[PDB]
Amino acid sequence: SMSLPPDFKWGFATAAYQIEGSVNEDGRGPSIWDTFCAIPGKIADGSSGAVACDSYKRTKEDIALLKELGANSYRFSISWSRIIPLGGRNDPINQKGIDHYVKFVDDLIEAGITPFITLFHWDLPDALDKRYGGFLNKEEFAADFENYARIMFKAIPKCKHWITFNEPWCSAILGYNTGYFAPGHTSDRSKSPVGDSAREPWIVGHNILIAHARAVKAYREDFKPTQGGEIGITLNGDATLPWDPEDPADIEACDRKIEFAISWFADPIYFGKYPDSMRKQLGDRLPEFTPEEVALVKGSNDFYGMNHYTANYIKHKTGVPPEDDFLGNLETLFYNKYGDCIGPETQSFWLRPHAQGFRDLLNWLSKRYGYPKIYVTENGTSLKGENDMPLEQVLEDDFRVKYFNDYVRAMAAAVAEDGCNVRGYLAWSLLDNFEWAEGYETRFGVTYVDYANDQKRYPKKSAKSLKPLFDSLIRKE
Ligand SMILES: OC[C@H]1O[C@@H](O)[C@H](O)[C@@H](O)[C@@H]1O
Repeated sequence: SMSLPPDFKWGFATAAYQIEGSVNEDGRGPSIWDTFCAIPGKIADGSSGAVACDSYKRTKEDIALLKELGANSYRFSISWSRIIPLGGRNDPINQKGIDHYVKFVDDLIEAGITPFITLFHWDLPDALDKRYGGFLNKEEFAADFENYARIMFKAIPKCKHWITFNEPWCSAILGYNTGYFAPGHTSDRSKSPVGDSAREPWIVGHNILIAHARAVKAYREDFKPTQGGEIGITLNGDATLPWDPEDPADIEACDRKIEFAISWFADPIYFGKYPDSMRKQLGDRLPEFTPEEVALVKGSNDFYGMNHYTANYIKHKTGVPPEDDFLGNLETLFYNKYGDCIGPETQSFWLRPHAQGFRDLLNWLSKRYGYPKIYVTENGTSLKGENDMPLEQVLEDDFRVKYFNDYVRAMAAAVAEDGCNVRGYLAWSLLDNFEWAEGYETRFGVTYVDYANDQKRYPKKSAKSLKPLFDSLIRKE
């Protein structure tokens, strides 16, 4: 029923912009998020990644925290603009930036912690966006990304777990359909002077796939022979249930939703084509790969990186969807035809807990993609009103304890009962941190960070719950 293999990797996850602070220190150049946060109205509490958890200066304390919690693994990202402040292949490299991360990894390894390193977690160097529209220029972006990646592969050979992109769905849809995330492109001219919500998202997804696959080929050809290790992309995606369990169109739409959200990226990576359902709806707004691109992209995951948070009921729509539609001509809802609920609210409008969906989606993905090795690179939750609670109540985060309990056991059943090859689980997040367009109000941390008192760390009940939870699941031999 529930049991995990002895080598199982587990720990916590973070991202550079969300935690590091020191946004102008040691040569770092601006990212598209530094710029986006300077624009009134884009961040709900008017804040930015300035200061954040001050983790750039507190690596030693953060490592000691990981060790105190029992983690054997830690996922973090590299700020590209600390490595190449302007980002490009002909721009000057910042050795201080490199040395910071090389040392960090030496120190993690010395503490007995396996590093999982994300190259790109949304913080595109601003200059690349300004020069050529960043992801919108296929050849320029792929060349600059591959160059950046090779610098990191060469400098950090002790890392054996590399992630290219985090959640390209976010970068494409939220960055170029709705403008909710940097760089804020949308057709809506009351929010952005540039963008085309019907066309730019699909170009952005396409070109990220190309860049990913170049970085993977570089890793496999020039580094893996002598350094070993593995590389893949991390995709997010939520589970689906039919709004009307008797309606075959809703049942079909549960698959279609997942195809538009995840298979957009995974079908190219495993099969060398986009989902037929996407081709049908988007037609020539969805780019086509050339034969050379198909060969490059197909087979470009050593493992499947999975981020997962929630589930939705799916209600099919009829007729022709608007050109700005990205869901696949359907509606997502938290209540079904019979008034059944996904789960209670959290601080995030889009997140309700549903552990069964995690198990369901693990199965769906494993079946569609031939049982790849899966690392769960993010899973966790916010808690409604957490930012307003007194300390004693914040630390007693029973709701979050429960989220991890149910989601981790659901995953363990996916493994031991359903045969899914999950080999790691990284809790989002080690620390309360900057939650993008929501600012600091939305807390995902297993560790409370007191921003008013020098970002002092207090482990919550959840933080201490994970080690005994995994002790109950991971086989000794
Ligand atoms: O309507 C788009 C919404 O979709 C959700 O799944 C995203 O995570 C939100 O961050 C976003 O604003």
